[PDB]
Amino acid sequence: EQKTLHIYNWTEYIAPDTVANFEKETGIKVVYDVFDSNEVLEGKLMAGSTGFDLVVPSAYFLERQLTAGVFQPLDKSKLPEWKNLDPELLKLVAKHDPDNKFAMPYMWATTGIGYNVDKVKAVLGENAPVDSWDLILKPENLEKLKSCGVSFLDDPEEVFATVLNYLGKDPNSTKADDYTGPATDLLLKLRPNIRYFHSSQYINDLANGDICVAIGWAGDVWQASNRAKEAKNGVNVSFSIPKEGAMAWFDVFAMPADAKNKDEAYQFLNYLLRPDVVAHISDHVFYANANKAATPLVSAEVRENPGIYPPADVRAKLFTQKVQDPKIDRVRTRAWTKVKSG
Ligand SMILES: [Cl-]
Repeated sequence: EQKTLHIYNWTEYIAPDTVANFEKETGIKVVYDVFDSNEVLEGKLMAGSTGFDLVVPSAYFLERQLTAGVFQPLDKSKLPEWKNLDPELLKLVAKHDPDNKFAMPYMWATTGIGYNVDKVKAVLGENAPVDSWDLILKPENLEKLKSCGVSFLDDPEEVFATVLNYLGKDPNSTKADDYTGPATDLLLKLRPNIRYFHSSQYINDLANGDICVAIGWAGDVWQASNRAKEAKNGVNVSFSIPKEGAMAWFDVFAMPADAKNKDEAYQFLNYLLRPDVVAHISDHVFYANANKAATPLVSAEVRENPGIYPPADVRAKLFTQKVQDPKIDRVRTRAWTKVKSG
């Protein structure tokens, strides 16, 4: 009569005592495993027989697998606190997961600009355009910021979509020439001023003062900012969702089709739906959760931060990723190699 539950989630994406609290309440043995690379997660899910009862993919990946039999539909009768989830956010996630059949939204954020407040102002002045992609996508600005250090993500899907939106095009353009032409043109003009393309080095580099501007995931940047504060190192890190808009994305809990410990998994999911549980997570990880009942319980410093919980005018400028034809996938990979070579 041992009860067990196997979970696979991102690093830095739960509160330190969430699992311990759940174990004390339920008597379930939780085996909590972490990944730091989306490629690692998706490769395991596609191979199957992962041994996980719960996993945390992107809503975008879930869309790609809706007919592949990777996941199983969630039994809402075992999730009595489902009503706490924000219907407005559920509708957006339903673009990827019709009728919210497979996924329980967990946390969500944007891809924006993380930056060192003091260094940016030293280089570009007090009126530096921190509210705009101009800060890092105007070559004249990036040339000045080069010495204090510029990082881009190593993700052509996010970066091309960001550049296309900045150029006034469909962020999800289906036209190959938009990628190989104007988007690559701008990226090649910026390239000489970019120190590196990497998925995670920018977090600690922002916190320690080694880079001054980065394309980054909001909550990871806010984590860096908090780490700098705790270190009492004088580094002031902030984050901007720029005025031209930005990519929004949603991390979700889902259940592999071969999950064994289904009752325990639903217990954990409904535990996450308790307002104080997920509010406590957001307090620790600096990400907005999808639970509207939880918002008033989140610490004021987090819920009042419009780069974590953006208001309606900002949300209306955000775009989400669409699935492309594989021809466009290959275009993006080829063009990204060209960009990075310079
Ligand atoms: Cl997503």
